[PDB]
Amino acid sequence: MLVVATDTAFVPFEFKQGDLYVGFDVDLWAAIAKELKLDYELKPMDFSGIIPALQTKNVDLALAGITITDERKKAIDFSDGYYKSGLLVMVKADNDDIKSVKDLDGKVVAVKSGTGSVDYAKANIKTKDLRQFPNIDNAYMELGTGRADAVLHDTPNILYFIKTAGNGQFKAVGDSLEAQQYGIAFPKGSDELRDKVNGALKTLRENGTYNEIYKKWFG
Ligand SMILES: NC(=O)CC[C@H](N)C(=O)O
Repeated sequence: MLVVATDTAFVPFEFKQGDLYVGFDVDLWAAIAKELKLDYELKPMDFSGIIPALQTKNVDLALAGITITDERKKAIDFSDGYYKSGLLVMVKADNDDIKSVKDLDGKVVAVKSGTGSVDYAKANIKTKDLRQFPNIDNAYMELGTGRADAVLHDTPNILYFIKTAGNGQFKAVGDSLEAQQYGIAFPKGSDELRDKVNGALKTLRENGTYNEIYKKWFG
């Protein structure tokens, strides 16, 4: 069958609930696979290994809220974008020093290894310390203990976490930065499959299944 990489934990796109993986990416990929009559296996893994896993054809494709960028297109191929996102700053709820990303100059920021938040921080934020972690809930804990002053990560992730597990200990500040889109990722040379997936995605957007899945996770 097809082996589909996904993220160890990127709420609300893929995350362990019970002993099953659930999420927008999980639901979207299942509807695509039905539409195309493809059998598959889901393989959660830490994000930093995903793009390499594709480069070496260890997996057939991936969904892990993966942002489409020109640099990654040198290494892998992408579907049409299926979700419009950004980055958001999150701080402890008692914080008054940090109102936007501008106030991160000179602060300790926690981020997730291998993701575009690291690339953004290095490019635009004169941090005192950029502390990187394999998974984003490690960064949330670094913030919660006061070992970092903020976390920078994908907007829908920061917002869903606050809403579901933050327990009033965190808040988002400022607006969504760096408008970006997520795509399904493939190794080079998967053009036939990639165009089939793009076709099935257009179908789901026209027949109401995309909107149903979007409303289930994002209301
Ligand atoms: N899976 C996540 O943690 C979000 C990944 C981030 N959008 C990236 O492509 O780098």
